[PDB]
Amino acid sequence: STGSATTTPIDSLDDAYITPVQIGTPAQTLNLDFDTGSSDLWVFSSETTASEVDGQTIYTPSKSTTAKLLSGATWSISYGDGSSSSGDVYTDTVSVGGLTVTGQAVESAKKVSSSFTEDSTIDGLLGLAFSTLNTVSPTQQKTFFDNAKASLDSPVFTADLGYHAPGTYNFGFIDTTAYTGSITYTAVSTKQGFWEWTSTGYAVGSGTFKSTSIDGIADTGTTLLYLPATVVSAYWAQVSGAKSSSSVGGYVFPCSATLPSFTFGVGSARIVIPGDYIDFGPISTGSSSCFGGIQSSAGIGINIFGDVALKAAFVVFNGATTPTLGFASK
Repeated sequence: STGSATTTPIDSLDDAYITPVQIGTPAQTLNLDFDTGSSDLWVFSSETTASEVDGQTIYTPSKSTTAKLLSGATWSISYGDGSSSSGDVYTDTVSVGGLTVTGQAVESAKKVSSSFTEDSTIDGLLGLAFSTLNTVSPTQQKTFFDNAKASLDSPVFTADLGYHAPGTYNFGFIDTTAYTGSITYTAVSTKQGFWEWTSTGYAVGSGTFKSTSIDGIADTGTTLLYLPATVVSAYWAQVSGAKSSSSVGGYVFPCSATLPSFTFGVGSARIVIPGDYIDFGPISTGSSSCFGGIQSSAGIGINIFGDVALKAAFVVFNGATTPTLGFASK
């Protein structure tokens, strides 16, 4: 089997991407944030505290003839941005782009933190990291990809995120028309539960490539590119007037600037992030200070190849017995 679904930016900045997902019988379609940095499929629901729902579409398990309470199971997750959610668990039929999994754990939110409430466009998350990170207790549950894998034509999914435009998540096949050149594959460590890999270096604009190992994670659920402070300083030093602002929470730059590109290495291959992809717009409405799309990872503990980086590539998440990542230009 295969599946193919379009993923759409939630706003004009590509702050996140939403993909329609069918849950239950008859189908209830929710727009989920596909997150290769976590491993829970959770949704706003008829159980979510009413004051914490503000415009999201909810899953109502009592209206699904295939929903079953997973008795005794609870979940609770906290994300790197400080947001969180928790609740109980149903199993139900879940379909993405024509690919159907029966008995998928659908984690129903009883509580969500304010940033989820405040984002009316995201109805939940669909985790695509390794199932060892799934938070369901006392019986850990499998991701949608893990459940689908054996049925797929090939044990892979691909992320093809658009810049200020829709893109595609495919399951079970590699669309050879969706990228240019060849796909360069690179080793993955699953030891932390992430799609963790080592970039071979970087360049800023037209500058020379610096060969240096940068361990980080391919994370579709993180908006920006978070790299070591040395690398980030070297980038922003090429932008007149750019500075790190403690009050704003990262590097800012004059909105009048033209940003240089940023290149990252994948083995001997190179992925070029155009400068425009690094512009996240005014820090507040009407400001002439703009927020940068490359930020320091120093306070995180891990480097994160988020959407800013991934949207410059066609990315293969290869879930074979030894997982690997593939990157192609497009």
